[PDB]
Amino acid sequence: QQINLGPSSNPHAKPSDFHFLKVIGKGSFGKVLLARHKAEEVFYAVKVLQKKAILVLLKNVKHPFLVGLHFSFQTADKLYFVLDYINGGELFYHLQRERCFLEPRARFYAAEIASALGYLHSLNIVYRDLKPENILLDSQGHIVLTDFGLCKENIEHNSTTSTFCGTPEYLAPEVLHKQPYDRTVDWWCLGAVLYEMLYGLPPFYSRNTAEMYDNILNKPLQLKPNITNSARHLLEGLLQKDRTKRLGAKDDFMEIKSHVFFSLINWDDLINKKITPPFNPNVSG
Ligand SMILES: O=C(O)c1ccc(-c2c[nH]c3ncc(-c4ccccc4)cc23)cc1
Repeated sequence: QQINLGPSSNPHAKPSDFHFLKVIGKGSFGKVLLARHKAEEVFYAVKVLQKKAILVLLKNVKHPFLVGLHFSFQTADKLYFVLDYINGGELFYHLQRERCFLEPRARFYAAEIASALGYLHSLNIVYRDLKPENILLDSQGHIVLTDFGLCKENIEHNSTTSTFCGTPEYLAPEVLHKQPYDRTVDWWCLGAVLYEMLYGLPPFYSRNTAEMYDNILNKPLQLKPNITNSARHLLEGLLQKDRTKRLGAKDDFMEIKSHVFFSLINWDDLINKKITPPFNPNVSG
């Protein structure tokens, strides 16, 4: 009954190695807990998924902007995954406190997310459902995305939706049409994150969920005149409804990488964290 977890697997690790403090959060499946390793005396985030949710399950990818996986293990009923505890706060918590970001700062976060997505696509992996709840900052103020390689397609999601005030997600037109997830959905999500970073609300927003779905599919893009033309151009490109016309359809990350909005970004410097972040979270750990 032992599930194959991959190279990260730990035959020696048991739950009794961990002090479990509180519930950190919940994605689309399972739960995440704050845990202090009894012996090691350090803090981790342990995702715990129940075996009665699986209908190669884990394919971890290392990258400077993807949350690090330390090891994984299992019991009779549950699977456990030990991750870095990221204490710089959720990106959108900082956005909340500020209403919106200036473009240079928004650009920096968008660039880090873009590089991780572009890296993932090169290894033939698609993010699928990038959401604000997935976007954290580390102690230094660099972006950390919470996906660590779990196969979403093989795990049963818990996803009903409310008519008013749903879970914050960026559903692309093609996702609503329930068409295969490909690399161009990730670019729609990038554009939506960038849109929200600039305007303080997701694009096509409505209090009513159905209205929002309606707006995503049928309402033309609304770009108020408070951003530079390069920002406008990028958002017009990334938030195309037709994914065959969308920025990234023909050359993927190279189209975003070479876009005028990111002209001031040295992509080698960024990926290697040589650019001092535009904001320092008021903590260290
Ligand atoms: O798949 C998922 O739902 C998932 C997988 C990993 C995480 C996660 C890994 N490390 C973390 N560190 C901190 C926090 C955190 C701390 C305070 C407030 C909110 C989040 C979350 C994580 C989260 C979700």
